[PDB]
Parts: sequence; C-alpha cells; structure tokens
Amino acid sequence: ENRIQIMSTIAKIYRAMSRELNRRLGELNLSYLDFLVLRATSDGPKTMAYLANRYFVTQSAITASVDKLEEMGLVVRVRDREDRRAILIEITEKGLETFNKGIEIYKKLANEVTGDLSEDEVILVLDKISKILKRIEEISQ
Amino acid sequence: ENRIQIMSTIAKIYRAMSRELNRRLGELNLSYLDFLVLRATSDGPKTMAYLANRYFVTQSAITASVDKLEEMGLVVRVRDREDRRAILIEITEKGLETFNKGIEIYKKLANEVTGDLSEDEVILVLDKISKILKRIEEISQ
Ligand SMILES: [Ca+2]
Ligand SMILES: [Ca+2]
Repeated sequence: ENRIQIMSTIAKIYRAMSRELNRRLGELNLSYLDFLVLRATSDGPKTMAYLANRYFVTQSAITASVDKLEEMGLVVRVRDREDRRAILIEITEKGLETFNKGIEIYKKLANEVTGDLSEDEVILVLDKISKILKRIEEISQ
Repeated sequence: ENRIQIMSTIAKIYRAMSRELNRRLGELNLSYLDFLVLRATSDGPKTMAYLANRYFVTQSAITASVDKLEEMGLVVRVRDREDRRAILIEITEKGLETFNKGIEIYKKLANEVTGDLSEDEVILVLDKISKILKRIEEISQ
C-alpha cells in the first residue's frame, strides 16, 4: 500500500537525483561517486574499506575513484609512520575547495526539487524519513 | 540545510534498502535489479531500452538481467510477426508468480523500516516526496 510506495518513491527519487548530479558534477570533473568520496573525507581521513561499505559500492569502484581523485590532486593516501600498510584517504586543500563547490551544486539542485515544499513540510518529512533510515541501517547491517 | 539533508537521507535509505533487498531477494534467486525487471514487465511487455532508462542502469546490465531471467523461465523475448528485430520483454506466468513473491518480501521489509510511523505520518511523507519525484524527473530528463 502506502508503505511500499514510500520506499519505491524513495528509490525513484535517488535514481533521478544520482543521474542529474552526475551531469551537474561533470563540470567539476567529478562523478557522483567521486563527490561522495570527497564528502566522506571532508571531515576526516577514511579507510578504503569504510568508503566501500558506507556507500555500498565495490572496492574496485572505490579504488578507481580514489586513484582518480589522487591524480586530480584532491585526496592523498596517508600511511602510518610504522605500519605503512594501514592506509587512510585524506582530503587535500584543493579537494576541500572542489568539495565545497560540489556542495553548492547539490544544494542548488536540492532546493529546486524540494521546491513545492515549504520549510515546515521539508522539516516534517525529514524528521520522519530519518526514522526510516535508522531502522533500515539497523536491519541491513 | 534541511533540504540538503532530505536528499542525502533519501540516498542513504536507498543504499541500505537496496542492500537488504538483494539479500532477501536472494532466496528467490534474484538480485534487486532482476526484481525490478520483473516489476516493470508485470504490467505489460517492456523494451530493453525502456528498462535501462527507467531504472538508470547500463544496457549491458539489463541484457545480463534479462538473459538470466529468460534462462530461469521468468520472462521471454517477443518479436514482431514482421519486424522480428523490435523486441519486447514479456513476463511469464512463472515470472508473475515469482514477482508476487518478491512483492511480499518488499512489502514485509517496507513495513519494518516504516515501523515508527503511523498510517497518517506515512501518508503525509508520501504526498510530499511525491512532489519531489515529479520535479527531479522533470529536471533530469
Ligand atoms: Ca543489525
Ligand atoms: Ca525536462
């Protein structure tokens, strides 16, 4: 019924958004996934395992995105002073600058799509779907 | 602010749901995408182009899913009596039976994740995000 429609509508929204975001982020020379790696590392270094798990993508996909971001000078691979094997992906100043640009593109698009909604409506939906996310995350992992 | 959180929460929900659905649908010998092909063809034959576009996946991905579904006897490729090139993917009786089983798995999971919400809340969110979907679809294509 409605509970099923809520989830399928959520899925359709994500697909359309991801498609438009890849298009708009293309001007920053980034794909939606590349942007996600930047968003994840913008607040602290992340392990490649974390990146693949958090955003549900293959390790080869993350390796591909990280390699690209590294070539573009947006992130760097940091190794432990002793165990150089344990690797963290750290964002660069340039990476943060590009990320910030990505955020504004995301922000602009989000305003457009949520247009028909008032600040109140927006907040109502957010509080609610936030409970859905908490549950699926508790169930899926 | 909140408009950005709404979209990112929607994205996180989809990823967690898609992951759990692939797990649960695995018992029906299906992946989330296979289920989507069945859902799309359950109400009428669909072109492979439509399938790839509607669910934002590559044509090679759809070809892979359709080939599998065909081997499993869940769908068939129908050719025009004259132009045998124009191909439609039609669901089979067995395909509909499996689809129906998939729906119940989807339905069960949707009830769980939307648990903290009452029928009213569920409906409120649905009416709202439905407007978001209408807009992004108008913008993305
Ligand atoms: Ca758990
Ligand atoms: Ca348009």
